[PDB]
Amino acid sequence: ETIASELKAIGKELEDQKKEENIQIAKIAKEKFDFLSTFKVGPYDLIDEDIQMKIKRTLYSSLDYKKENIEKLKEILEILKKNSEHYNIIGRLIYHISWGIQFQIEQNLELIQNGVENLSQEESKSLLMQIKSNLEIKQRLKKTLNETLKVYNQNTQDNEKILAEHFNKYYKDFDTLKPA
Amino acid sequence: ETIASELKAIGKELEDQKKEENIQIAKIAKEKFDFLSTFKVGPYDLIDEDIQMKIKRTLYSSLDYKKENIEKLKEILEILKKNSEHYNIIGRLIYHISWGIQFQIEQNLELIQNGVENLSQEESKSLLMQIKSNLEIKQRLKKTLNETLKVYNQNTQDNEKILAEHFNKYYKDFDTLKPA
Repeated sequence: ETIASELKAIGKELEDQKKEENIQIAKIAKEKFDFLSTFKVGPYDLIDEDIQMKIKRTLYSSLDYKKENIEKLKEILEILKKNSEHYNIIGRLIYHISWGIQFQIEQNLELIQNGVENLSQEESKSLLMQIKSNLEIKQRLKKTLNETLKVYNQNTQDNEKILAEHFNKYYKDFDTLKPA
Repeated sequence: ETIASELKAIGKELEDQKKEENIQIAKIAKEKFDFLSTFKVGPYDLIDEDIQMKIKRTLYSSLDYKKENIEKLKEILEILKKNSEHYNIIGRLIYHISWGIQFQIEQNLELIQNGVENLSQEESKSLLMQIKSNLEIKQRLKKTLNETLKVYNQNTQDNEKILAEHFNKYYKDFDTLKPA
């Protein structure tokens, strides 16, 4: 106390975030653009529903459950998936970060659900700090995926510009063609 | 004579080219990757079978009837089609150049089929020159589409490189994320 009051309030906050994401994720599954349900890094990779749920929670939250952004992320991952050298860095985002955050959050929610009374003044202090660090990461990631989408959108746009300048250079007439 | 011998020979050559392209085009329609059959520049554009045939002859010849290249051209045109500002330059390639070449070739084949005897020494000289100029253009274009495909392949490759360096920069760990 009053860390016990702070913890119960931040626990209720996290449980609300979880309830709204459960609803928002359910609609994406019906609207049939839940790519993470079928997403494999390698080819012969097995998919666990519980692990995927946590990944969906992180990735669809950071993209504000927007179909446009969710599809664009699918496209980005599909591009990198082509080269087996990118398999590790995809896993860093999908597992270590996206699943990792939710895994820590579940553990933190459980300590609150178990009872804040069963925790010492030092344990209570650390739990509040940990929750705040995880919530900060959940935002850090959101701001990173935004930059990722900006990088992908910029490249798409640049490709159109380059193709257009090439077309205007060479296809103006018969005389603008490359020599035989 | 012997321009009459040269013309009858170059006419037979053009008729063989036409016969082999007719076969090669027929197989593309069976293997269901003949995008030009359904290709519109604008949205409400009407498609003429005879005009399209000539476009198919030029474009599928230049790409050596390769499915990979034919699909890549479809992708390039689809990208530029998004902006109405690129509608004119697409038409320069599709109609003025691709249909235009075949239209001139048909006229040249007809003058040979009509009879080289019904042509003066000056008309015979000009027809041979014209045929050679058109055959040179058919090569000029082939060497341009090759560069077009190289530009598109380079852009695709550059996009993979950029996305990879972005991923390794920001998704290495939790600490490599963008701070708030």
